[PDB]
Amino acid sequence: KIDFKKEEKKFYAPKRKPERIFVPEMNFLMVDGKGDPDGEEYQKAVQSLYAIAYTIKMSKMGETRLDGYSDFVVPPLEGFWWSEGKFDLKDRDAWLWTSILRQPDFVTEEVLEWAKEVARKKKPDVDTSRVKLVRFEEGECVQMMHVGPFSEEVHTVAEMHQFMETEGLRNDTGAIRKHHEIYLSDPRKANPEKMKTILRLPVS
Repeated sequence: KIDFKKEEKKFYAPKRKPERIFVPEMNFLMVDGKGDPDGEEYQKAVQSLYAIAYTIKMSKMGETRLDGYSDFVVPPLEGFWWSEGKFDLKDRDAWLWTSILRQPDFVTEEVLEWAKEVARKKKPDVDTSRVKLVRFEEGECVQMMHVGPFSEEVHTVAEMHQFMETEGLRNDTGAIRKHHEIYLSDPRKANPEKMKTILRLPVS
């Protein structure tokens, strides 16, 4: 059984200080969107992503074309974040994002198409049109574990920026190589003070 968090700790278990990391090509389900993540569009994006991810995962409970492949643990939700103009924490409506879930390498475009058809039958009211499969190499980054509320992220980002300066790294964060968060904690399960989120920023 594939478990990305356990098998690849370098990517999912950084320390609470900035470190360089090269993130190689990985396979993802992705949904692009816009606007405040407290809004409907983001809720639907995440719903759609999970509808497909769990269709693929829960395929194991029946006889399917996926019987021969390994089972897997559904990985943490992740997101890339940007904006057309200068990013503003006080203007969440202007946010642009991509919501993502890593997939096993065996998940191909044919598997995605199959999953969409299965999910349409099982949950006809969940639209999955925006779910795409993308193999993506994030590349050279700096990352750090952020423990605590999202509002305190500014301090973690500041440490990361300071590390970049000291190490002679260029900050590539923008529309192309994007600010990246990996949501290790479920806010239904973890006290705000105990939320774990990986922040990862692209460098050159």
